[PDB]
Amino acid sequence: SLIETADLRLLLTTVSTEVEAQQLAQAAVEAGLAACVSITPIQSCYRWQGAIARETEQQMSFKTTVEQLDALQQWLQSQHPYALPECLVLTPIASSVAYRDWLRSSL
Amino acid sequence: SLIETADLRLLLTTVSTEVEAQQLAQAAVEAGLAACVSITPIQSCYRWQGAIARETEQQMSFKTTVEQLDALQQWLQSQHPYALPECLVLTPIASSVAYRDWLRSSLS
Amino acid sequence: TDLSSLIETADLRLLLTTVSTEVEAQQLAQAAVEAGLAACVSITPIQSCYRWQGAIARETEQQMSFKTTVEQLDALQQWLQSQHPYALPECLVLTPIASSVAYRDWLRSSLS
Repeated sequence: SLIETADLRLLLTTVSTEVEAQQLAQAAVEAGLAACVSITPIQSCYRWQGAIARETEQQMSFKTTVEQLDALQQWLQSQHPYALPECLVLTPIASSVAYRDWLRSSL
Repeated sequence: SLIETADLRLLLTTVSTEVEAQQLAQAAVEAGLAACVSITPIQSCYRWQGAIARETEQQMSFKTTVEQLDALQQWLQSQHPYALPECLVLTPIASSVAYRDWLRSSLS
Repeated sequence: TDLSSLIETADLRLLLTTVSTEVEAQQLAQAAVEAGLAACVSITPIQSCYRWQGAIARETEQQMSFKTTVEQLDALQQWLQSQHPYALPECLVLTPIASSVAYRDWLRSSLS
């Protein structure tokens, strides 16, 4: 059954290469910063240093808790300190009982 | 025109194969439980069976109403190939008048 | 660091829509950034399933995500109505509840 959730978080960030995204995903799950991470290839168009840049990137979605969110975000940045990556956080408003428990238990 | 919305829902889950995702998408729409379903190939990383898994999967996003959400999650749980399905629901805070109307009308 | 710091945000918006082809998505993304209506637009290929004319349709499409502010959202949407290839576009808006300080600043500055 669905249950209201206010403690789960989805952190959305991007990295340039598939290799980095795979490495970051595995390491974040190993460190207990995220329970699950998805990687999706994307094209991004954005304003950069005055110009319009178009680039192939990897969109990452980290499934975590509010308790781990700050630490996860800091940690990701430490992995590419030269970068200014996307960093957006969503709050799911429901989940299943079982999926929320799994996610919490994972961390 | 943009309108504020409180009644629309996106339910996210994943399945293993494109075939599975297609069949599940079509059955949800035929059941009147979602107006539209998108499928996107992803790679997933999570801890399972004492190991770190990396699997190719299909991300699904079901577009529905709050009225249909419970019935959709129930039906998913019965039909879903995974022993623990992903289940995350987001609430859009705005849509267009036309698009909201289309979504709700599709689930009459 | 502003790169290392989350902050609570109520002013950012993600507008989600779809278009038929990669070419249309690339043109629309570029035009949107040039207009200053979005700071960043991402494009992802998807398949969509929905009922059309009474029957189930499956279509390949491009999912677009436009990163913008609440101040530009109304104009972005109005602009998309005029420029969008479909006569009834997908339009779903989400509100991120946090961001990094650096990303929020980059975003708001891009649309200033």
